[PDB]
Amino acid sequence: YNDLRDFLTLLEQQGELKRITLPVDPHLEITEIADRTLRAGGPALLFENPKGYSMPVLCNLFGTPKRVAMGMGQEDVSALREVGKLLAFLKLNMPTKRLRGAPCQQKIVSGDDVDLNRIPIMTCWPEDAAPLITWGLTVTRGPHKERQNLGIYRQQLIGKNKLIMRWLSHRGGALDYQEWCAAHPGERFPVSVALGADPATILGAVTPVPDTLSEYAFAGLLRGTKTEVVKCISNDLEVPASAEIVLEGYIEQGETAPEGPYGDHTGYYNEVDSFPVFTVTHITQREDAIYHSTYTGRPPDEPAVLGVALNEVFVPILQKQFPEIVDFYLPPEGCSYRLAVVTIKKQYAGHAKRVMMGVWSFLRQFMYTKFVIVCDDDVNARDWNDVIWAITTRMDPARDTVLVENTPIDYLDFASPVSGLGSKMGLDATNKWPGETQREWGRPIKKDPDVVAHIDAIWDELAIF
Amino acid sequence: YNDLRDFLTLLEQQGELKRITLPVDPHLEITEIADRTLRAGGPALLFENPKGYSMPVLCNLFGTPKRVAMGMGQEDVSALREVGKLLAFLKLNMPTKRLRGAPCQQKIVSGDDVDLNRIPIMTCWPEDAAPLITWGLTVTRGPHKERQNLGIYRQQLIGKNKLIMRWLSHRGGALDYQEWCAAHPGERFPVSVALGADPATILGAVTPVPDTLSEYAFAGLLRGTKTEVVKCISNDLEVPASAEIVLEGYIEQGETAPEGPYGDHTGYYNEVDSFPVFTVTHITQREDAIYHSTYTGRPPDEPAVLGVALNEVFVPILQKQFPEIVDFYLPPEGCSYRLAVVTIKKQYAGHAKRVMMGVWSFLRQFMYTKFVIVCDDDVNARDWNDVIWAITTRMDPARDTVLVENTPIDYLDFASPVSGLGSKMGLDATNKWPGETQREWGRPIKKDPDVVAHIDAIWDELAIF
Ligand SMILES: Cc1cc2c3c(c1C)C(C)(C)CC=[N+]3c1c([nH]c(=O)[nH]c1=O)N2C[C@H](O)[C@H](O)[C@H](O)COP(=O)(O)O
Ligand SMILES: Cc1cc2c3c(c1C)C(C)(C)CC=[N+]3c1c([nH]c(=O)[nH]c1=O)N2C[C@H](O)[C@H](O)[C@H](O)COP(=O)(O)O
Ligand SMILES: [Mn+2]
Ligand SMILES: [Mn+2]
Ligand code: NA
Ligand code: NA
Repeated sequence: YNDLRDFLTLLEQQGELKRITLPVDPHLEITEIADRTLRAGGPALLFENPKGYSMPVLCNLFGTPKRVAMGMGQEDVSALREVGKLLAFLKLNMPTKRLRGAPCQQKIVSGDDVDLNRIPIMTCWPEDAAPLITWGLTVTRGPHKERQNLGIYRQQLIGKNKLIMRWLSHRGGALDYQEWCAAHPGERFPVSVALGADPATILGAVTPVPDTLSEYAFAGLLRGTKTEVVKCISNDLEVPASAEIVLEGYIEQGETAPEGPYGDHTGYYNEVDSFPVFTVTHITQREDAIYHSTYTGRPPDEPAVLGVALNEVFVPILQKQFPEIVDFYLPPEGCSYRLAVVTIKKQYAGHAKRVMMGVWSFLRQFMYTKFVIVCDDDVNARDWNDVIWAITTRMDPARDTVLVENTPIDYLDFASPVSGLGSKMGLDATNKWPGETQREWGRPIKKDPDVVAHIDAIWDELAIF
Repeated sequence: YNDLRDFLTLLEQQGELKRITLPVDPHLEITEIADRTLRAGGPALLFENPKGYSMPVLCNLFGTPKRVAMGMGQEDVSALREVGKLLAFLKLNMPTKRLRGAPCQQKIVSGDDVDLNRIPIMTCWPEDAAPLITWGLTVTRGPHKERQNLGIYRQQLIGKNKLIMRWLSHRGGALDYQEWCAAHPGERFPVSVALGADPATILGAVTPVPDTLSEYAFAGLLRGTKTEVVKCISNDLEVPASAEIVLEGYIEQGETAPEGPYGDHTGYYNEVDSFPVFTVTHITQREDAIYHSTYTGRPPDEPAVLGVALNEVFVPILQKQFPEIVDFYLPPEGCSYRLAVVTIKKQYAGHAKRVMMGVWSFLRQFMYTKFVIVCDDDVNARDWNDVIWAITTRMDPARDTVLVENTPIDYLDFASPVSGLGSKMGLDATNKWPGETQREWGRPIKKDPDVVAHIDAIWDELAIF
């Protein structure tokens, strides 16, 4: 049973983990180092000597797509499509195996002894309001079913034992809380947060499984074995037995705090807003605990890289519905969800428009995607040289652009005319068939596949780089 | 095992079948009578004395939605949603049970003895080219899989032993033929057509199951028992053992004939066009054979009524994908597929636009639907009094209308600017939320559910009608 430490050893053996012994400040400096590292596609980083703390800080864990694949037990990034077919089928799944004891409860501190200032919580960007917890798996139950939701919600430090719980309203945690308030007026909402669980559990948290299903069950499928958990000390929620640190407590109904500003995955600061306060009554941890953290900012960042790997999971699901789709890609540069490029085997005049409408309606992850570019299958969706070529040689802008107004848009997207509402643009860059054009369309240059294959074979021997 | 005769007895016992003993001409007159009957919601009709023939003609079999439900073994039309959930799951299924002999091969005629003029084939409308077979289950195999497709394709009489096979190019039969031609150049394509099978087999033929699956297998699920078949005499295709009449033969590669004009479900004539010729080498039938027929024309007609019952099947499938959908209805007046009304529990600004795009992209049956009206759940989608009310009180036409151009359109829709290509219109008639409008929206009048329930209870006793 691989916990997180086993994963770090695996990475270190493969030159995918680097230990920093120099003094480095959790205030701003770690983010700067990790940002350079990620942008050059370097290793995961373990800062063994954070200025002013004894607990090492692990970050950039999932800063390459390879390391996301490795964290699901697979060799490479193409294996992620198979986990996508699996995800199709859930739309008996395996419960958790509850241990009687666990390393994450070796050292326990509670009540007045709780001090989150002892943890090397990072400050990411210069005008961020305060230190911010960024890799917490938040565990909740609602009042109406047994299912335990795991989510990643950022958490601002506001006291020795107070965090802000910044879940957006469509998240599992926020729905569970909202229902608890209606169904049990005035009663404290139990909550627990696990830091540094095994990678299958972490990636399971972030994969959008149904709300009906526990993210613990999915992680079991990725792992091949049941997720090992332990009952929390102060509530009936279960947390991963291998966790490095666990926070337990509750949300007092009505209690809220102004959150942020914080730099966001779009590369801008979110302005201040109110969210629930999470009161921390217990902090449990391993001997030798490692603090797992990250940051978001201008893309690409670790979330963006996670998001590119998880898009591979969705390709199969889309292809099941739309078998004409050859590839489907959401570039990191587009803030991970705002632009999609789709390639198809076009079969009839107008086909591109059906595909756009499918991207905008089929799955909710893409409901808010404001640019969609559709191309033929001779275009590599992942290369702007091909995509721009297609746009500039197969479109007449006014004929081939679809605009739709008053559509749902992310409420934090300041570029839309009104919060929550905006337009979308679809670019039909497919070759135009009779009916779509009265001109003689051009015959595109295709490569000889035998020449390509021969050059693949002798490429290393050629030794050009 | 209910064959068709058992179904007719069931109908007759319930006042849903009427026998006509007066002389009535298959040329034009039967259509006129059936049209009046259907438009007044009357029974199925068995003309025992067709002028100039000895074989009775059965028509308007499925001219009420009730009779469609009855033909699936169910009591009423609401049960069709359950067959819809079933249809969701197929996306072991049961093979056919092959009998050693069958009533449909009691009287056999072949080669030079084949005369389709002995059958009371109907002429539907005054300017139709020729008599037309309208309720044939066409059975085919492709060369690449075992699966037997059943489809209903209209067939013009052009000789003693020649029919035109008018399958549109996306039908199972037409794809099977097309592949046969590529895979076995110049070889005759075996084909067989069953007239008057049991109602589960007929409705199975017309339900859009996957191309992967045999329509015979679905009929088995509707029935509860395997579809009983018999091997054809002249090929390896299987036809329903209970069939009243079966035509066997082949399509000679390259041989085509000008088809029509024929009046169509839109209420207009299709102009002439070429289709493959089906050469009939055998005609098998029961003692006492009954000829099953119908017509299409200005809606509503039997196809339209079939189509309304089968839309009930799709509601669940749509709801699985889009749980906000409360109801989804394609009125017969809109030529059965050209306009849809959808009602939703609206949950956010812009929601109607996601739903429109789903209707236009999720299922292929609705890819060609050119008007979509979206309303809230206080509107009965099936009552133009509600729908027009919603349109006229909740829309500003220019703000709330979505137009999209150069989308796929049915090639026979003469109203589009170019064959196969046209625009679509979505009307967002939902209540507008903040963001969508800066005005104070109106509070709609809701009825007291206790008053409604009380009036349901005393309604018969009130005896107003
Ligand atoms: C990986 C990751 C995902 C974050 C995230 C972060 C990371 C590292 C941070 C901490 C660096 C900064 C932004 N975080 C938030 C977030 N979702 C959210 O509602 N609030 C957030 O603050 N997301 C997304 C959220 O965790 C995922 O969408 C989950 O799949 C939601 O699960 P649920 O649908 O069960 O609630
Ligand atoms: C019930 C019914 C369906 C007709 C039909 C008729 C009826 C009575 C007629 C005979 C009265 C006049 C129009 N017919 C045609 C037709 N489809 C087609 O390609 N050509 C047709 O001529 N349809 C539709 C076709 O039979 C159904 O769409 C099948 O589900 C197609 O099956 P497939 O997808 O397996 O080919
Ligand atoms: Mn979840
Ligand atoms: Mn079929
Ligand atoms: Na989650
Ligand atoms: Na069919």
